[PDB]
Amino acid sequence: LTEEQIAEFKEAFALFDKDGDGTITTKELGTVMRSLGQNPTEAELQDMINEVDADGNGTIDFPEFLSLMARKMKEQDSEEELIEAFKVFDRDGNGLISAAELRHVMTNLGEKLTDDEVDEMIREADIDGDGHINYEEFVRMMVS
Ligand SMILES: [Ca+2]
Ligand SMILES: [Ca+2]
Ligand SMILES: [Ca+2]
Ligand SMILES: [Ca+2]
Repeated sequence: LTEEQIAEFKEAFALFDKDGDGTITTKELGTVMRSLGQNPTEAELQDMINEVDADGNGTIDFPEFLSLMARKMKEQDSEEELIEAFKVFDRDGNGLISAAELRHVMTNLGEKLTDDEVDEMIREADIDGDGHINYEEFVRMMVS
């Protein structure tokens, strides 16, 4: 949108575009993944380009990288938000929300819930049947 934001995205496009032609190819994408210790085969390189390549020419140009980056940054916010919210519920930092933790946070939000009502709410969200809410079960409830 602003000139500074465009500048910063051009700098990120530039580490992927190794030869400076304005396009990122499966081989340039590959050179980047290899430098980060991952060595993909030409097949999953192709799947990665296909996701971002909107005109079908087999490469990625700057408009197409800009759309990807922008969409990816809205998604990464939605995650940051859901991780923060889970972490306020998991008072002891063990990865699981228990009935006591949820009840304690609900009373601080203004809602005094009995053990039967809190148990109903855990039972609804619990998929693996341990009577706790893990992160997966939490995001799945934050939609559904
Ligand atoms: Ca290139
Ligand atoms: Ca393209
Ligand atoms: Ca916990
Ligand atoms: Ca569970």
